[PDB]
Amino acid sequence: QTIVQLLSHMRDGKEIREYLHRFAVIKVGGAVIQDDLPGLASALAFLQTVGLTPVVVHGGGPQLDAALEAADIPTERVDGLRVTRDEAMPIIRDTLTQANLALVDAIRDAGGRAAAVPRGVFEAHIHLDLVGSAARAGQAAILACLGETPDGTLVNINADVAVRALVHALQPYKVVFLTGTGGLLDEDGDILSSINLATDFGDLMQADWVNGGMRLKLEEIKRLLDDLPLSSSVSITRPSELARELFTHAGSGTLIRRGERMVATDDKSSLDLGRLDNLVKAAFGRPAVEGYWDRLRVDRAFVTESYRAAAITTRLDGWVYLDKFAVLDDARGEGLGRTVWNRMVDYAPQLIWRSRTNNPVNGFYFEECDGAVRRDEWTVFWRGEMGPVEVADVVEKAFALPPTLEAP
Amino acid sequence: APGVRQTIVQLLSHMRDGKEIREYLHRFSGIDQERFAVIKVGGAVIQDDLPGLASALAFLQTVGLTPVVVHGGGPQLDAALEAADIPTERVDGLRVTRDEAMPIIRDTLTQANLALVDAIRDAGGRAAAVPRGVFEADIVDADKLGRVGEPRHIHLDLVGSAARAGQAAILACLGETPDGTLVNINADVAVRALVHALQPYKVVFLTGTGGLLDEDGDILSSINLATDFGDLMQADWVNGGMRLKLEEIKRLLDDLPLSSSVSITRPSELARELFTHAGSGTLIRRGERMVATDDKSSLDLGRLDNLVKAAFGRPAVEGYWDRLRVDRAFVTESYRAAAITTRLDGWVYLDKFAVLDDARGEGLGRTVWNRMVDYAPQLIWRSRTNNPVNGFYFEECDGAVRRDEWTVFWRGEMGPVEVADVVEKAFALPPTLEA
Amino acid sequence: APGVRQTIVQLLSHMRDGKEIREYLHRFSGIDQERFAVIKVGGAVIQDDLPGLASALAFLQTVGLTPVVVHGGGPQLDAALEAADIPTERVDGLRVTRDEAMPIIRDTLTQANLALVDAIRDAGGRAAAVPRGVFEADIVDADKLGRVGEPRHIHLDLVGSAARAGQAAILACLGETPDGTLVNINADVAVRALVHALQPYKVVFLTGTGGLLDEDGDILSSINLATDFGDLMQADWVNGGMRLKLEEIKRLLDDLPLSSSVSITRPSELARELFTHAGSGTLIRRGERMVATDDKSSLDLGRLDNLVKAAFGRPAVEGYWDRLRVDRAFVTESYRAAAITTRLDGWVYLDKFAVLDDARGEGLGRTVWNRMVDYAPQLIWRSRTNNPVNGFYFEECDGAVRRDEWTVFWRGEMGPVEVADVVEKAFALPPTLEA
Amino acid sequence: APGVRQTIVQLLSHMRDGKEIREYLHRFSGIDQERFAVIKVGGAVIQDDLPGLASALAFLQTVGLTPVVVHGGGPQLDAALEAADIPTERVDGLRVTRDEAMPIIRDTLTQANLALVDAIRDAGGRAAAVPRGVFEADIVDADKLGRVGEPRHIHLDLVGSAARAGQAAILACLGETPDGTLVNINADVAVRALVHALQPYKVVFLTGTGGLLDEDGDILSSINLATDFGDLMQADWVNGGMRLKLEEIKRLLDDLPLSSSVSITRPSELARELFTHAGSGTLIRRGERMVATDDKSSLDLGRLDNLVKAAFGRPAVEGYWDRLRVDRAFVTESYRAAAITTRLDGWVYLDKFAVLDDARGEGLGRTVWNRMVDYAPQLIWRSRTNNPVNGFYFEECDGAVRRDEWTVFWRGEMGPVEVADVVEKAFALPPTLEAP
Ligand SMILES: CC(C)(COP(=O)(O)OP(=O)(O)OC[C@H]1O[C@@H](n2cnc3c(N)ncnc32)[C@H](O)[C@@H]1OP(=O)(O)O)[C@@H](O)C(=O)NCCC(=O)NCCS
Repeated sequence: QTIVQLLSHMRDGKEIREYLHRFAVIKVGGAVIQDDLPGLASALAFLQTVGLTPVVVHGGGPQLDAALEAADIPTERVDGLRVTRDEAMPIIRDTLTQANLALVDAIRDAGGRAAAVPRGVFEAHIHLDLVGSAARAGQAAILACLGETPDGTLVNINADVAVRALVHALQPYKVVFLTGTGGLLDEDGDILSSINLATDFGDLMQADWVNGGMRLKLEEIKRLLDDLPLSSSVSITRPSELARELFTHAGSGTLIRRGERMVATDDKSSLDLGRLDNLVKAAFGRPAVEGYWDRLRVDRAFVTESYRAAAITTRLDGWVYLDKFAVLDDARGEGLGRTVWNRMVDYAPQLIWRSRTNNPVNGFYFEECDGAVRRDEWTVFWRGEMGPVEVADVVEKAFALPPTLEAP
Repeated sequence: APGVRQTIVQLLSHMRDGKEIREYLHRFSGIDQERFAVIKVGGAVIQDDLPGLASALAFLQTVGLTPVVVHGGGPQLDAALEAADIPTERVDGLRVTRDEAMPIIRDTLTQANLALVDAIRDAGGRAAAVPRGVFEADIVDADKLGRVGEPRHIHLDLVGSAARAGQAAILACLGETPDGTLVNINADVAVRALVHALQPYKVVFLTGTGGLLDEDGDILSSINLATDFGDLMQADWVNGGMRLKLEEIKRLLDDLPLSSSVSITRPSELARELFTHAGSGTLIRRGERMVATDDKSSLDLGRLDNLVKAAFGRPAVEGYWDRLRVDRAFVTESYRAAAITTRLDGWVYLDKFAVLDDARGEGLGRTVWNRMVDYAPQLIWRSRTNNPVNGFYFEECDGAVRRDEWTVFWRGEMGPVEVADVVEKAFALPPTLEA
Repeated sequence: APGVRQTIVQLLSHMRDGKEIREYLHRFSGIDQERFAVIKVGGAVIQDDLPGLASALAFLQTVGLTPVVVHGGGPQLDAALEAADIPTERVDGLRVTRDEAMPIIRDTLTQANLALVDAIRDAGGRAAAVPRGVFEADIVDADKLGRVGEPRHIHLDLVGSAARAGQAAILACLGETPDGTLVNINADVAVRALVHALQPYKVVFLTGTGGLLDEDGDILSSINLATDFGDLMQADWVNGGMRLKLEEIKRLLDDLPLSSSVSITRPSELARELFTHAGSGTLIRRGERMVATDDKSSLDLGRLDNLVKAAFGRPAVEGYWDRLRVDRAFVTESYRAAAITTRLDGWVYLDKFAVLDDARGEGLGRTVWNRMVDYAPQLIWRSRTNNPVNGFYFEECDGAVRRDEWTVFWRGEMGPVEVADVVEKAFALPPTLEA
Repeated sequence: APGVRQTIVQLLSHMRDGKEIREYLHRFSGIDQERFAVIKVGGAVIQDDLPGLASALAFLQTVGLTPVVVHGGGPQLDAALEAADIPTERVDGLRVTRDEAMPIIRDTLTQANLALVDAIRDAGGRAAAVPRGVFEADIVDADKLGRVGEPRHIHLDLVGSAARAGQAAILACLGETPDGTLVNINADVAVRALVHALQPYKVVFLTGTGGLLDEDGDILSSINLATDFGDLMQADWVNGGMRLKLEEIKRLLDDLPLSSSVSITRPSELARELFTHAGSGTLIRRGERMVATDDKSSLDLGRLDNLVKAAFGRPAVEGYWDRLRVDRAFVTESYRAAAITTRLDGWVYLDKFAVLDDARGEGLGRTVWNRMVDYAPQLIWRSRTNNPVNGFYFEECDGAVRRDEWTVFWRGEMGPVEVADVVEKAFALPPTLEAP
């Protein structure tokens, strides 16, 4: 399993290489245990080989409400969320217990290791003993949504509350809701890929199209993400997408983060220049030249709370010019580089910049530019529309700008 | 998976007991999944010898077997329960358990469960925590014994699940009523019920003491219930507690096929008890009746002749059986062990003691030998110096004269000058076997 | 093994540069018996970059592959020698070993050999020391050269005793005359023989200089002998020192099937170089010839159209090949790579560039692309904004403009003013492929 | 290593011989794995029982023990030389191998080398081929003997490389001069050189007849050289071939630490030889000198009292050593084995036989006991009934009478009337050690 020095060659797995060299709570919408046991199983098995310890929470599918509403015991939603009855425990018990063991077997029959924990975790307060027991043997802990009081009586508990408590106690890296409808929908009703809570939670709540169902579905996901490190994330895909949505570039599911406060200012004195200076020296090979910060004339500075990512804009013959874009390695891990770049370009639809031709960020610049002139040491990029005449001239000035860092 | 199996194979086949062990393993393969062995172990063992316990169990499972383990936690919940200021009431049963005690009982038995699972994995084994989900019980006692339960059904689902994954199933004695209510099961009935649902080949009680003791304070090697059980209950020497364990083991064995057995040892001895004929600890079987007679005509001589031929290698000399006189014959019902006496100048003389390896290991050789010496308090016999059985005879003898080829033993406390002449006679006897 | 394969294939089971690695891992399970790879390593690369060398070498193991490694003396044989006596040199190179200079060679090659074998093991791999017993040599006029030998036979017994063991044969250039007399053999003479006997699919040279530089001074990523050799020998900026290595390399590759290749890079990049189409370092192959013509009557339009359809997921629209007015067409003689150029308002215009991945992997796309841009120092062209070749195109462009669907590129000394219009005509040209 | 070392031990713990094997492992758990054993295999064995040889070696290797194996393809080479011809010359004391015979001594040895390496791998073991590089040698008598060498230096680099990786180093007796001249090494001078260099714990000689023989034709189970060597060397029955082996084995052992030992055995019995204190082989130690004396004042009684306290669990009753009247005393230099004889109504009566467990396993209990019974052909003694040394006592007696607390044994030609008498007396004797 020494699969870590083998991938220090490729593309995006270097960020899985700096967490594989440094786990995942899954809520399963029960409407999918009956559905695709084998595929949901293939997912959790794969999840382990890439060093995530699945801790799965499952309820009943419609298969349980229908077994109930056919025994003449309609549970209904109890005008709360769920789980109301007395005559129902035997059925709930056995419908959950069979489903639980079904999964433990499937995961194994898809290569992964597992552990049936039908009972003894949730109270009515978490006992993680059986969980850690499984984690300690590299086992997926499949947990049924069956709970008990202190004295031992069986009570049915709410998956949402069990998930919360479990996420609080474990501090998982990743939280995953597997649903049949894999992703939140935007305004058009398309698949809303990325939510940055603390840089778009305020808009989202006020937003008209955000019905009360998502309105508090998100207020909850926030409570989860708030109770975790910033490195954590809540994915929302579905079984047959899990792989692509956990670290890689595709994931046709939603990816909520907590994100951090963003500084956008035009006042150089409001910025910690030494923190920025360390950010640049750490992000690039070498440090800023002597007097660089002293001489700097800020147009806009975009700097995330933790000073691990920043874009400093200046003015070049009136054209917005990007003077500095610096992201620490383990903050590109949490999307900060992107949050900063995005906010910056929202500000500057027309933008000029340059990069040393052998800089590794160039692919990204090329991806992002609307035009580019290449030369032996330097490439100038732009976005926004403009005339051959204009750009020619501003591109000439950009190439003539004196270096802002020393060394190779 | 590849390194383990393979290297245990071309392993032990170079070890001392390796042959004997492969042979027990290969046979024990009446797998039916979790039909190998139910092992009871008290909490006092999980508390006083956890490394040892775990190792012994880990060994079984790395050698092919899949023990289902059931554990108590007496010392554990005596401590944890006094610490939480809750008194115990041993009313007409073994202890009432009121609502206030449950949380403690649940957590203490769950802790101990996990400890034992974890320890097994640390020993290199594979083990599943199953503190709940197997015993469904009725709560028949509510006012009288609180929350104690009688196992009404055994759900083996989790046991079967673990076994398939090749894990030892570690079960605690917590049950669930039919409505989901948590319940305390006493370890005796819990074991009875599991043993009845699994019908295992082997039941094993792991104790710190490691065996039942005879009248002399020695470990009683084996018990043949078909012959020894009456005697053992109507015996003044057998303490009240051992009487109970005896009647309980009887109860268990009665509800199993004839091929099953109970063993009683300590963890450190578990392997030698399971995989040697020798054993170590007490072995208990339902067993077979045994015939004592003075009449040769009521004996199956071709059946015996086969026993004698297989026990020693070479056969009986021609005319041996139609000429044999016969003072007394003691023959186990299956003809796999027999003692035949004749008379030597007036003395009782053991002319044949023949036991097949498997019967030796079941303890029928012992059984035949004991009923024989009860008959013949004074006894003469001989044996080749090569006979590996000589160690046993020496333990059993009251005297011995060794020679290059033969060794005369005698039993019964007469003196050297009194047997001197019958010893000379026994030496001069003709071989009763060819080769 | 069961904890190695399917996890490395399951990572590649659906990703990026993993459609092509899983492709290389499959080809590479072809004749594992050690016709896989001879890997020559400079004497120096085992002082400077020993841990990186090891880990590179070990990765190949964890992935199935069993390279035969040959190592030199270099900085070792120099220092350790002169610390006693004055060395000399008579033959073209082949140092010289008087006779009493041998004992040092043996122990020093052995040291380095074991040092390498240990370092690989420490890094997680499997290596066998084969400091001797593979090269059988002849003495070359003793009185002038001493104890330096020419390979007469190659014994592969100890090399297959690793191939069978899954370890990586680490070979020292030590030999023995037909009468056991230890002898010194020369590095790449020894490689020549090893390659001749094993006929590797791959022959890799490791150096601190991660490859071969070109006119500008970049790592020249590939050499197609059929079309590049003369060009490179008759070359100016190819210093005589580079010419030794091409002669040698051509030599080795002529003694190999057309599917083989040489690879000269740095240990850190060896994997990129072996398991990706783009590699990382200098790849050399015997290759294959190509046509450069401006007559459209001389091309197989049927063949080009099947390659375009195989290169992109779609075929040219009806009547394209009909009305195509070639300026220049550059076609590799297998037709697995091609560049076709038309004339756009007086500009040279790259109209089609098509390479099957196979040909991409083996440097034929580069060959075709280079002659083309040498013919057209000033080119215009476009590509779909989401085409992976855009990476290559950017590395090769002097300027670009990107809209949502198309991207226009150019080479040459033009600024945005001189090309503004033709770029605009290029964005407006019609598709030449189906949906 | 620590990862596999744990599991292998857990298994072995619950084996009958788990203890001793566990103990070899811990001994060699670190960075001297090649100092476990040098194993010499006779030419025959590779010819006849290759498959068993291989399985033996592969057993040791599977438990974590890396032998350093040396072979000299004897018989199969003899024939190979009868093949190409020119085979005879045995001038001095060794064979003489001329320039003509070399190219094929090589190929034969180098060949068996691979077969053995490959058998071990097949049998589930791990093994490195080391046919050349280790033995450096000065060429002996250029003329009279030819291309033969006396080892001058031992290069252990390759061996350590093998050990370090957990492979058994398989070494052929091919030498080479400092001027790189391949040469033929004598197999026994080869082992001596290697043993000197590695300072192994075990030196094993695998043979097909596996085990040395005594006068009566029985396997000679152990030799304690400090006390046995001289006798063995002057005994009529000890022949010339065997005398030669003892001479050589004594040299090996005089140059190793005290804890080292030589085993001579059959491949099929290797495990039982190293890991039990049984086995069909002969065990040989440098051993321990031993007094036999009638002189109580020449003995360290304090030490004997401590021997007695460890052997049995209690010290002698007050006044025992003061009162003692020694008939004859056999005490081993280290006081870990002792037999003390007294006089019982004139009969020789063994009053003490005390042997610590380690001494027993070294064969010192046998050294003392055998010397003692040589001196007292007629002997009476007693022993508590629950004494585990009783099985051995029975194996040694000519008769025995058993009672509840005690059992009286005797050896010697003795009439019923006699025995009865002295036996009655021995049962009556008072206990010599304070009670349990
Ligand atoms: C900017 C220039 C390169 C031309 O392009 P353009 O017409 O301005 O179009 P743009 O590139 O500005 O707009 C598209 C771009 O922004 C983005 N974009 C537009 N809508 C988007 C959306 N809904 N979601 C995500 N990205 C979007 C794209 O990602 C794209 O660039 P990309 O291909 O690198 O991904 C220009 O420098 C040029 O030379 N034009 C000259 C003007 C003229 O009229 N010339 C005629 C002769 S004088």
